[PDB]
Amino acid sequence: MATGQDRVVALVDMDCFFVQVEQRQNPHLRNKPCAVVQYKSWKGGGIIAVSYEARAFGVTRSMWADDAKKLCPDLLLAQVRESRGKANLTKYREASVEVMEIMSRFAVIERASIDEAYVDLTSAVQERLQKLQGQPISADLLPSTYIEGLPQGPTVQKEGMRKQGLFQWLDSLQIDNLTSPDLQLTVGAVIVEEMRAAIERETGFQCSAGISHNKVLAKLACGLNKPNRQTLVSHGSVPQLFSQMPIRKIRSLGGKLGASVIEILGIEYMGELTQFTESQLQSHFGEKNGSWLYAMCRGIEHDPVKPRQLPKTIGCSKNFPGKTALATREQVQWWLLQLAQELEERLTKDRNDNDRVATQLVVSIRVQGDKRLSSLRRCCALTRYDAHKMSHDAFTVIKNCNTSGIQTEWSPPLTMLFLCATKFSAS
DNA sequence: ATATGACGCT
DNA sequence: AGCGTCAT
Ligand SMILES: Nc1ccn([C@H]2C[C@H](O)[C@@H](COP(=O)(O)NP(=O)(O)OP(=O)(O)O)O2)c(=O)n1
Ligand SMILES: [Mg+2]
Ligand SMILES: [Mg+2]
Repeated sequence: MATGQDRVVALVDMDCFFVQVEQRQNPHLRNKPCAVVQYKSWKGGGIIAVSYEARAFGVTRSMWADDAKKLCPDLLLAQVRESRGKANLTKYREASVEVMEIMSRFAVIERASIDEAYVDLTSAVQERLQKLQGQPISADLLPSTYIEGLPQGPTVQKEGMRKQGLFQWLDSLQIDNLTSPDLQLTVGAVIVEEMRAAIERETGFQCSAGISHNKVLAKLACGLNKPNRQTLVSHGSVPQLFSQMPIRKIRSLGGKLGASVIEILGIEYMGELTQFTESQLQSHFGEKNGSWLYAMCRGIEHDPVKPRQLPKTIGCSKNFPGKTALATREQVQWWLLQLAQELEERLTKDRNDNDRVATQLVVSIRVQGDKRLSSLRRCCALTRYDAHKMSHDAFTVIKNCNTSGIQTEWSPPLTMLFLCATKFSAS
């Protein structure tokens, strides 16, 4: 066993991100139950982000604003900007950039969503460990850090607990030895406190972090103490932590695979996987998955933090649910044009900022009926950032999908259009 | 009826 | 190349 204690990895995720972006801009919304919403026309718009004050009333994502007002009569709402007849997320992308640029200053980051990134702090920890000369680590360096699983053994409020675990941890801490993994996580954590102070100081956004030995544990830990707090999950904390951790809560196990592990194995919790041999697990779920479950239920995972702060694709989509589905060749050309146009603006920007060009265009459509996300995908060359050309070509490579013998109509009505630029390349 | 992005498998 | 899974 290489006790997967070779790296220090952190995941930083912003608290109710879209809400914070709106609240920084409109101070009236601060410290109040509020949500960000998309498309006012239908039931007040669907909710995409909720403040913690509003979560306390039960408001969630996937909820009509109308319905959320019932749980929470005083809920304030901000709408997503809308442009060319669709949601426009530029404000959130720009806020995201602010945050990525700051984290990038500390370390090598992997952009994992619009509001989170992974950081590999192995080197910064090592470096910081040479320049602190065996000087102890004070609790005052860790003003927002929880140590998962402490306190234990021999104040009933939350900050009281926080501190006692932190004190126990630190008093435990094995400081004259620099190869200690726990000490490294600690130093990593001091670093992420700094990171997190820089982010708030420079953008006014609060976030949470997890600090551990790998991406999966870091991500899990991030959630344990949201909002505005960070959590160190040490290797030794894993058996107790996983012993009642529902399987679905681990990254990549929230879907069918996780369900099949539960069903086939007849278990509920991560820790229960330890009782199987790697071979048994590979027989059930394949070589890479068995291997991966066998390691992961023991807290070990080697997926690296990828040095990638820029998306691999840029894309645009719109659903036409139910009656609104597109059923004329005019509707299809016109929305393709609407989408091509945003994509053109986002591409030109991208090229200026990041010295690269996309080279392939991916057209996706959904049809009325077909089960889920995409029904059909077709590719063509992306050679000019021209919305009219991208539109034209996108149509070209999907027109044959139209079963309508009549020239004007489109059948079946399309319930989704998606354009995506991909295959980027230095420029 | 609530816009996006990464990546594996064939 | 085109489809399927998993995620925010
Ligand atoms: N299904 C989803 C999930 C998130 N998002 C957007 C809005 C979120 O504010 C933002 C960040 O995602 P998120 O981390 O899952 N949630 P959020 O940051 O809002 O709240 P917490 O992380 O504090 O729980 O992505 C979305 O548009 N659709
Ligand atoms: Mg978040
Ligand atoms: Mg997130």
